[PDB]
Amino acid sequence: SFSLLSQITPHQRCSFYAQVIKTWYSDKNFTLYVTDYTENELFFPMSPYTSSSRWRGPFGRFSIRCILWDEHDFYCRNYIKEGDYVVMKNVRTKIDHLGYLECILHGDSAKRYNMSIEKVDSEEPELNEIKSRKRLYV
DNA sequence: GGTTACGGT
Repeated sequence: SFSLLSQITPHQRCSFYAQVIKTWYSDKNFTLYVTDYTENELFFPMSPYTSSSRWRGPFGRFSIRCILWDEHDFYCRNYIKEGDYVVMKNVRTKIDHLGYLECILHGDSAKRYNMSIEKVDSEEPELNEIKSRKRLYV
């Protein structure tokens, strides 16, 4: 089933709709920061006071970092863009060394876990709640 | 498999 981001907990498999806020590519992986405009106590409290950040919101504990490895990296790195909506299915969660939630997509060549990430056209009704909540923070 | 809310590649 699908969860809101406020509902996810560490060390589980989950699926959710979200909007991509930030992407970062490296030679090791591809990173997404995603939000569905619901709060989670385990998310990093994003500060509006940072000098010179390119982040424009949401602020506080409203976004989660996703680390994409292997085929997930190679597929998304020149495809998923900031602002895109995505549906992420059967991804894994963890807690990092500092105690924050993170989402991980490990390579799965064996096709054991049926993981996926795909773009969702902005017009899809599955995104209505994300859009209605975003209005609260603009 | 990586480190820390940036950097803006």
